[PDB]
Amino acid sequence: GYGNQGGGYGGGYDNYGGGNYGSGNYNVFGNYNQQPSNYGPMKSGNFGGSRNMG
Amino acid sequence: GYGNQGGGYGGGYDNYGGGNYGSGNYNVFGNYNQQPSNYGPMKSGNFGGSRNMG
Amino acid sequence: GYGNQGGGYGGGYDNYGGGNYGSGNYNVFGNYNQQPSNYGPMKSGNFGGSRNMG
Amino acid sequence: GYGNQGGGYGGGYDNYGGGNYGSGNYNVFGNYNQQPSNYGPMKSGNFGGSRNMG
Amino acid sequence: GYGNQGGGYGGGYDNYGGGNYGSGNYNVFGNYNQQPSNYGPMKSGNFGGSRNMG
Amino acid sequence: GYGNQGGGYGGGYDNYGGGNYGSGNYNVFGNYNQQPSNYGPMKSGNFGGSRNMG
Amino acid sequence: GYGNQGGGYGGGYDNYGGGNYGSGNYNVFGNYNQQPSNYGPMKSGNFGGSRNMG
Amino acid sequence: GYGNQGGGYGGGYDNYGGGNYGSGNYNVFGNYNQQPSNYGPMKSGNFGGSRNMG
Amino acid sequence: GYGNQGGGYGGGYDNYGGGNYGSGNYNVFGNYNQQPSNYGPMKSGNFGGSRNMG
Amino acid sequence: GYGNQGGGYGGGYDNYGGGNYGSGNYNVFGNYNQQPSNYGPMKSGNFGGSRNMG
Repeated sequence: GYGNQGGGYGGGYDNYGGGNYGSGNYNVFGNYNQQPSNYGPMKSGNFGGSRNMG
Repeated sequence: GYGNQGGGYGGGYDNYGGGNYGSGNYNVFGNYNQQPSNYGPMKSGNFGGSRNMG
Repeated sequence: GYGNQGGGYGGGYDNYGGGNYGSGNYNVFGNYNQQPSNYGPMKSGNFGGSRNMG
Repeated sequence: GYGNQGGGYGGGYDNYGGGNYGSGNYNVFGNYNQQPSNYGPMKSGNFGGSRNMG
Repeated sequence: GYGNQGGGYGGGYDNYGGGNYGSGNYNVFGNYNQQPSNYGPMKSGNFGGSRNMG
Repeated sequence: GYGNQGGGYGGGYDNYGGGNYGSGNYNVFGNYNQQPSNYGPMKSGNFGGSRNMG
Repeated sequence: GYGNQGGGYGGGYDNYGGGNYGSGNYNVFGNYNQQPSNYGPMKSGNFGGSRNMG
Repeated sequence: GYGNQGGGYGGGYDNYGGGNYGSGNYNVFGNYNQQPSNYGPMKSGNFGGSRNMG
Repeated sequence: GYGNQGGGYGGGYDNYGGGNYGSGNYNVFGNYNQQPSNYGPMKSGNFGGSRNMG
Repeated sequence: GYGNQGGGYGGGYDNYGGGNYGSGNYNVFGNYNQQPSNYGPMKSGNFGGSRNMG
């Protein structure tokens, strides 16, 4: 792994979004159980005209 | 793995979106169980006219 | 792992969003249990015209 | 791990957001239990036109 | 681990947000128990046009 | 409607089971909704050698 | 409506089970909602060798 | 409506079980809501060798 | 409505179980709300060899 | 409404169980609210060999 050299803008190894959302659970249930899960909107990156050049 | 050299804009190894959404679960259920899951909208990247050049 | 060299903007290894959201749980339930979970909107990155150049 | 060299802006290994949100729990329940969890909006990064250049 | 060298702005290894929010709990319950948890909005980073250049 | 007259056992207008199980709902949903329903075993009547004569 | 007259056992208008289980709901939802419902076992009547004669 | 006249046992208009279990709700939800409901076992009537004759 | 006349046992208009369990609610929610409800076992009637004759 | 006349046991209009359990609520919520409710076991009637005859 070696980073960027150069560029008109700043080259970066930017991690915007990632990870585990409701993963790797170990559930052992008996009879009448309830387990709901809501994961809201994910916005990862550049929004609203960001990282713009003049 | 070697990064970008150059460019008019900044070359980068940008990770915008990724990961595990409701994966790798181990579920053992008995009889009358309920397990709902909602994953909201995923927006990964550049939006709203971002990373634009003048 | 080696960082960026140079760029018109500041090249960085910026981690904006990540992690575990409701992951790796060990749940052992009996009969009539309830376990809801809400994860609100995730905004990771640059918003509102940020990191702009003049 | 080696940091950035240079850039038009300050290259940094900035960690904006991360961590464990409701992860790694060990729950053993009997009969009629209730365990809700709400995680509010997550804003990680640069907002409101921040880190801008003149 | 080696810090940044230089930049137009101050390169730093700034940790804005992180940690464990409701993680690693060991819960053993019997019959009719209740355990709700609310985690408010998380704002980590630069807001309100901060870290701007003249 | 007139009840029974007589019998070796007691004649009765016994209602053992009945009613509405998940009926007459008015549901108006938008986009990504979830609504599961489990109705457990129904036992209506005489069980375990009941209402027996000597 | 007139009750029973007579019998070897007591004639009765016994209502053992009935009613509305999750009926007549008016639900108006938007986007990502979750509404599970579990109704446990229903036992209505005479069990365990009850109402027996000698 | 007229009650029973007579019988070897006591004729009665016994109501053992009934009513509304999670019925007639008016729910107006927006976006990411959760509403689980568990109704435990219903036992209505005569159990364990009750109302027996010698 | 007229009560029982007579019987070997006491004829009665005994109401053992009834009523509204989580019914007739008016819920107006916005965004990320949680409302669980557990109703325990219902035992209505005669149990354990009750109302027996010698 | 007229009560019982006679019987081997005492005829009565005994109300053992009834009422409203979590009914008729008016809830107006905003954003991230939590409202759990547990209703324990209901035992209404005659238990443990009660109202027996010699």
